[PDB]
Amino acid sequence: QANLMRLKSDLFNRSPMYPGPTKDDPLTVTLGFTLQDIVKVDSSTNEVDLVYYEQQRWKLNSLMWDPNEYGNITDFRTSAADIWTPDITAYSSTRPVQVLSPQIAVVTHDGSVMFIPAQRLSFMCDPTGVDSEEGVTCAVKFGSWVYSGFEIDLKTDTDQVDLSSYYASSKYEILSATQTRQVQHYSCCPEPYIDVNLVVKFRERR
Amino acid sequence: QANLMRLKSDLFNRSPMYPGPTKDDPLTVTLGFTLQDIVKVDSSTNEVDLVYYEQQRWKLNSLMWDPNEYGNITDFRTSAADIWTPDITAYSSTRPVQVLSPQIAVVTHDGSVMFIPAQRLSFMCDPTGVDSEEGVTCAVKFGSWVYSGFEIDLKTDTDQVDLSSYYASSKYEILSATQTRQVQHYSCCPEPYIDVNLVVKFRERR
Amino acid sequence: QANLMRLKSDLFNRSPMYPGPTKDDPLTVTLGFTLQDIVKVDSSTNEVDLVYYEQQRWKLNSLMWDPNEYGNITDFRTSAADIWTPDITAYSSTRPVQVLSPQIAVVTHDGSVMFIPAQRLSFMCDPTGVDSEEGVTCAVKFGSWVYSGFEIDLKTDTDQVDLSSYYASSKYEILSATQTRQVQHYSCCPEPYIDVNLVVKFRERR
Amino acid sequence: QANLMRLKSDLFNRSPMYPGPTKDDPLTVTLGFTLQDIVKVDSSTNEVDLVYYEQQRWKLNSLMWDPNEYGNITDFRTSAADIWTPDITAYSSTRPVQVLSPQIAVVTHDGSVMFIPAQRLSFMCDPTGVDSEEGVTCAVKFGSWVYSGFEIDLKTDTDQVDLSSYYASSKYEILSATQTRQVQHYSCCPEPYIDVNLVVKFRERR
Amino acid sequence: QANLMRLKSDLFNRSPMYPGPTKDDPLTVTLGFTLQDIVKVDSSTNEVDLVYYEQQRWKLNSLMWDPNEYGNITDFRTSAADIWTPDITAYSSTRPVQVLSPQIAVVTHDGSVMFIPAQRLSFMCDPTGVDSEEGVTCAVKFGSWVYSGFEIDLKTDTDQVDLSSYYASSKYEILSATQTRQVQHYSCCPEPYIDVNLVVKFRERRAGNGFF
Ligand SMILES: *[C@@H]1O[C@H](CO)[C@@H](O)[C@H](O)[C@H]1NC(C)=O
Ligand SMILES: *[C@@H]1O[C@H](CO)[C@@H](O)[C@H](O)[C@H]1NC(C)=O
Ligand SMILES: *[C@@H]1O[C@H](CO)[C@@H](O)[C@H](O)[C@H]1NC(C)=O
Ligand SMILES: *[C@@H]1O[C@H](CO)[C@@H](O)[C@H](O)[C@H]1NC(C)=O
Ligand SMILES: *[C@@H]1O[C@H](CO)[C@@H](O)[C@H](O)[C@H]1NC(C)=O
Ligand SMILES: CN1CCC[C@H]1c1cccnc1
Ligand SMILES: CN1CCC[C@H]1c1cccnc1
Ligand SMILES: CN1CCC[C@H]1c1cccnc1
Ligand SMILES: CN1CCC[C@H]1c1cccnc1
Ligand SMILES: CN1CCC[C@H]1c1cccnc1
Repeated sequence: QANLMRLKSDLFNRSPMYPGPTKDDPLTVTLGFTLQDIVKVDSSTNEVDLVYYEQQRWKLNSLMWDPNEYGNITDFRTSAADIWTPDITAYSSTRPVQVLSPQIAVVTHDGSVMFIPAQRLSFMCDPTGVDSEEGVTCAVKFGSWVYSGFEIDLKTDTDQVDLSSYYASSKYEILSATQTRQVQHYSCCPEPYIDVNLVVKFRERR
Repeated sequence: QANLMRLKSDLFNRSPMYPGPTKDDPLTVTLGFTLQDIVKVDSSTNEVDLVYYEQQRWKLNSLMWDPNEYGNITDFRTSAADIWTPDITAYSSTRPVQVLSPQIAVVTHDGSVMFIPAQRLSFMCDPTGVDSEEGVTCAVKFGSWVYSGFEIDLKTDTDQVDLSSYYASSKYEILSATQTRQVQHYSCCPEPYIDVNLVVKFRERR
Repeated sequence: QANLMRLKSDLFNRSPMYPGPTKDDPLTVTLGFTLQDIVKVDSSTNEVDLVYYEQQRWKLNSLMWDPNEYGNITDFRTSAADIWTPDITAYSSTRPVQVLSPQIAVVTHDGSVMFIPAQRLSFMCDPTGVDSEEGVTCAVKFGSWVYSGFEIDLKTDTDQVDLSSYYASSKYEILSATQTRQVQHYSCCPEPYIDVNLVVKFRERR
Repeated sequence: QANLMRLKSDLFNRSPMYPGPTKDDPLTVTLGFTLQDIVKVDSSTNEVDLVYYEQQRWKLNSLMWDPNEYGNITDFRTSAADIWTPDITAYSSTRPVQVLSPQIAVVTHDGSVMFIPAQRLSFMCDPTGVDSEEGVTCAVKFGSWVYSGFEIDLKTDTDQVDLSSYYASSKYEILSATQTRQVQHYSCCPEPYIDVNLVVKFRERR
Repeated sequence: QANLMRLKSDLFNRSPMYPGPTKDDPLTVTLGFTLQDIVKVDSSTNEVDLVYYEQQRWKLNSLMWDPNEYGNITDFRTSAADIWTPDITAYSSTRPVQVLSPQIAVVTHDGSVMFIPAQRLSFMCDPTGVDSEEGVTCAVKFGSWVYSGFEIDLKTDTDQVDLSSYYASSKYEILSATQTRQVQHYSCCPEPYIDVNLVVKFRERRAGNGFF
């Protein structure tokens, strides 16, 4: 307990908080999705509800320490409010995202952070034809709302969404699910913004 | 990180917070809407639900800095709680607005701020006839709740609402969408209040 | 900005906050309602939903200043959390009131405050007969929850509810709407409590 | 204002906050219910919704003062966050309780506190037969969640629930309503725990 | 009041807060469920809603005191925000858990804590066949979201869920309910994570219907 308390005090109580990335100190966030359930479709509003968890990974020099100086501590858990976290946002949500897991991240001695929020999302999706053999395809982009590609870049480790925890008795079966880096431009701003496009093809289970 | 931390400390930790505009130091806020979806209509209550984002821009002398003195930083992202923001309010809402994006603004060295909240709004609108060829027209005014035209003026850069991100598979198609500065008077107060009137004509998609 | 910052610091950062009215220092709050919409009726639960705004006015000696000493500032806007506000409560609500406007008040140099919260209220009301020519009458009392008439008195400037912003395409039309001071007694307490009784007669629009 | 400010500063800013009752310093809380409305019954889930207010009374030596020393102040209103309040909990709720009144208590010079929260509660209740002459009976226990009878005792002043403000046009009429102290054990804990059992018999209004 | 105020000040205002368990100082949390009601089933979304309370118990050396030095105080109630609490999470929830009881724990002089949150949970469960005699079986895992088995272990005192407070007029009757420690692995992480698997068999309360 003593060494960890000392480590946390040194990382968090001495300097001002990390002010986020800049054009001079850009950051790459690795994203990956684990899809748990397509919980419902609303054919009267063209909204669909997903439950998933989103693995986020990034690295900051300001979170580095030498384990020798702190009783061989190589990592620790801490409230996400203690650290900067990326503002990864769904671009076609129709309701605020609901948080289904504790807001706690794991920080490692090399300055790397792992944060894996479980979420329920309602997003824009037309489910007409979901009861057919061909099913339907829907898509939602996830990216920083406020940081361009000059401050936050994104990547995935694989373009295949993890389906190994998908609910076996869901009303919907997944035909395919991919997660792919894209570049986009917006009216507000001349700079490219980066997103990961989650594309899910599904149909009613036989 | 170092120069930005120094800049933020200088802008925010030395003076009291900006106390908002006054008759002596008035402020002009530029508004623009990007309409993403008419998500639903409730013909039993005459309420309609929109998802959009609202670009807000204003300029304060108290947020100016010389980039030379701060490692050539020309802008930065910061929590909207760190700065004053205008109290732009829908005048015919029937529920609290739901926030769909992070509360983070971009501040630029000339003292200009850009803040772009994504919102879901339920407002007063009679959808009778939406299933016809002619469709229906609805309107909602956005403006300061508490500041008259002597403290906050509004403008738009264009009268045309941005429809380039409108959801292509929405239940409703947009026939027209405009955003227009207006002056209004209220029983409480002799002074003019300024709003931007969002006027949307829509119908059920064919 | 400078003079206002100085004024706010002098009013709020020197003394403890105003502790509310007392039997020795009683307060009169002026109330007035502006009815915007009867949004829905639920005939299965006898609940009706109103959207309105409630103009509240009171005066404190502790909020007085001389404009000469503060750059001719005669009024200012400030967060309602900076000041004491009266605990005006609907007596037959069935849900928490939903807040539809920013929590910001206007303070004037004579010590007077104006605070105008927009609200959506569900309250107890039997709508049986609303679809007839005669319509139905409903009523809800607004008053302090915790302060008797010895600490908070209420008045209205007029007994006529302001209907000039009533939604023209509402499902319901207003036949009459009055706001009237009353005295009431409760089992807990021997002292009179004051309320303003909002009485609305309405029917389904032709 | 001056004397009250001084009294509040002396009661609240000098000592640490009251840490709650103990086996050495136990407390008796007096409870009483005022039933306003049975708002709805859900026969598909066996949940019923009540609106009531709950009068709570207790006495602390640490809230005593001599009125002579404080300009003859015999009582005052204060935010419930300034004081300890008992953790009175419904034992068969199905949703979080909704708060319908301001969180403000009245403290009197003898150290007694009166706090009267208005609440909407959904609780477990089978309404089958409510449309008959005999009606149905339902019950819910209210008590401390965490303090045994050695720290918190409860009493009522009467076993009759106050029905004098019951909504006259409710869908349901009340045949009887009682509030009765009970002692229980729970598997977690060896000590007796005290509750007040609210028993309501009702039927659909003729 | 005086001795307790002194005890709380000594436990909470002198050191930094307990930073949670570590591989060097692991912690075992005991869990047990008391099922109060299956409030509803949604056959169109395969979601079911439970109301229960979850007894959590753990022990920290940093919460120990000598009762002799504090007026013979052997335990006290305190806000759960004053102490570290384990991040026990349902693994197949479809909505945020709703809290139905005050967030207050009981701390005892040996450093043991008891915290018993009442909760309403919506979780993934197919109720097809609930209206039959055999009923349906559903399951939900509860465990730390972020701590592996090297930092947080779990146990139960019994594998039988407490059903003695189950609502007698519920729409659903419980046939059986068990709570069992399990080990699981996740894609993110090589380390084992521990959960307690809550398995409930239930059916509609129907006529005065027999269990065969
Ligand atoms: C940490 O690692 C060093 C180097 O191997 C070892 O000698 C020491 O015993 C360890 N210290 C602790 C506190 O585990
Ligand atoms: C700012 O720009 C100048 C060149 O235009 C460069 O020499 C200087 O090093 C820059 N400052 C920093 C901190 O990078
Ligand atoms: C206040 O009003 C007086 C009288 O007109 C004027 O001379 C003075 O300049 C004003 N003060 C400021 C700070 O504008
Ligand atoms: C309090 O009451 C005493 C007794 O009559 C009186 O003499 C004193 O002036 C009072 N003080 C105030 C502030 O009312
Ligand atoms: C504490 O315990 C001792 C031993 O039983 C007893 O004599 C004393 O009165 C107790 N109470 C205190 C210290 O308040
Ligand atoms: C890329 N974002 C999404 C839409 C607007 C844009 C943006 C840019 C800067 C600050 N806020 C929002
Ligand atoms: C312009 N607002 C709209 C209606 C009330 C008015 C207002 C004015 C001052 C303070 N609050 C609200
Ligand atoms: C006037 N209110 C309505 C009924 C209870 C009463 C009251 C009085 C004092 C403190 N809280 C509530
Ligand atoms: C008396 N309560 C009701 C059920 C559990 C119990 C309890 C006791 C101590 C801390 N939390 C809950
Ligand atoms: C065991 N957890 C649940 C799924 C991912 C994993 C995890 C690990 C670290 C931080 N958050 C979540």
